[PDB]
This record gives sequence, structure tokens and C-alpha cells, in this order.
Amino acid sequence: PQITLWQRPIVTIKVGGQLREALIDTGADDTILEEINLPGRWKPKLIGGIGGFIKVRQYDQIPIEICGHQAIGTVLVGPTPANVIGRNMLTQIGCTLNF
Amino acid sequence: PQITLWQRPIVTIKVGGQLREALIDTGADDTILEEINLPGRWKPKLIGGIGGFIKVRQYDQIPIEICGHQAIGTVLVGPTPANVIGRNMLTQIGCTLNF
Ligand SMILES: CC(C)CN(C[C@@H](O)[C@H](Cc1ccc(F)cc1)NC(=O)O[C@H]1[C@H]2CO[C@H]3OC[C@@H]1[C@H]3C2)S(=O)(=O)c1ccc2nc(NC3CC3)sc2c1
Repeated sequence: PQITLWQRPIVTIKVGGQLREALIDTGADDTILEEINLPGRWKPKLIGGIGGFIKVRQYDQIPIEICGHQAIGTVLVGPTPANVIGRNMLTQIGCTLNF
Repeated sequence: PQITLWQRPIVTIKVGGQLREALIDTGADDTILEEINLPGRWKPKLIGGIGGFIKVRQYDQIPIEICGHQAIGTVLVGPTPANVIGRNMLTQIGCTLNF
């Protein structure tokens, strides 16, 4: 779709067999989801944003469906205040900015 | 322009008579700039992001040029680790997401 920015650009995702809503976030390099149960091995990572840093679990090669488009990549899980789809996944679904 | 997301979507802005680079940030409701000298009255505001919250100076009705497009609106100034152009300004320049 085309999405305008009068409201938060929230879309439906499926990840780890679970449905969630997430922000299309061009200011996010990586994809970060609130506590969600994902399978398998992970590595602890500290990431930084406005306000400071959080500890996340890094999961690699995680399949995700983003508004009906398929991607696979790194998903970081931790105490983010918002589920954010970052550029690592947005590049796979052909998402662009236009003005 | 159209901007793809293989790299950070950074553009040149002019604000307060000064030139800066800033991220086109669809996950940002508001526009937040690192310490920059802006004229006139401001109101202290606490904003939240990943990692916690920052104190910012809120300036209203600030003109900004964003990659050659003119906007006017609220600009928050404070210890953000990145200059971010949020939806309050991106809607004025006709910025959309497309996939
Ligand atoms: C700040 C920006 C530069 C980065 N963030 C992406 C922004 O879009 C976030 C998303 C957000 C929304 C709401 C919220 F409560 C918290 C976060 N917006 C944001 O904080 O908005 C703030 C601010 C703007 O106005 C209002 O709107 C929402 C809220 C409020 C005040 S990030 O989430 O920290 C992030 C994400 C991925 C990532 N991957 C990395 N990978 C390593 C480096 C290579 S680093 C990294 C850092």
C-alpha cells in the first residue's frame, strides 16, 4: 500500500506464529518487538535510543509477515515502548519514502 | 525525491538560520533536534523513547526547510542522539511510505 503520515503508520505483522501491530519506522535500523515468545537461541545486546539504552534478546533469521509481505531477518526482543519494523526488514518488502 | 531504506534516510534541513542533517523518521510523532540555538520563548517538556525519557525545550511555529520543502511547526530541542524529522513536519511536505 501507500501509507500517509497523518496517523502513526501501524501495520499488522505475524512473527513466531503470533499476531501483533507494529510501527513502520524509517528511523529504526533494526526491528524491535516488546516481550514476545520466539523459538531458539538468542544473544543479549544493549541498544540505544532517545532516553538511554535497553537490553534486548537478538534472534537471527526470524521469518516475519509485514502487511502481507514475507521477510526474514534479525528481530530484537525487549522493553521497547513500541513494536518497530526497522530498515533491516523494510528494505526486503520494497518500502520507500516519497515526497 | 523517492528515498530507499538501504541507508539511513538522512536529508539536509535549514532551521533557525542553521544547516543540519536529520533522519526522515516515520516512527517519530514529533521533530527533535540536538542542541541548536533557536529564537524566542519555549516550554520544558519530558518526552519518552527507547531507553527512557529526555527533557526538551518545545518551540512552536518554527519554520524549517526539509530537502528544499517549506514547513512550519513544533521543534523539540534536547539531548536526542539523532536529529529526527517527525510526522508533524513530514505530513506538510507530502511524505508517504510505499510498498
Ligand atoms: C530515535 C531514533 C533515532 C531511533 N528510534 C526509532 C524511532 O522511530 C522511535 C520509535 C519509537 C516510538 C515510540 C516509542 F515510545 C519509542 C520508540 N521514536 C521515538 O522515540 O519517538 C519518540 C519521540 C518522538 O515524538 C514522539 O513520538 C514517539 C516518541 C515521542 C517522542 S529507536 O526506537 O530508539 C530505535 C529503533 C531501532 C534501532 N535499531 C538500532 N540498531 C543499531 C544501531 C544500529 S538502534 C535503534 C533505535
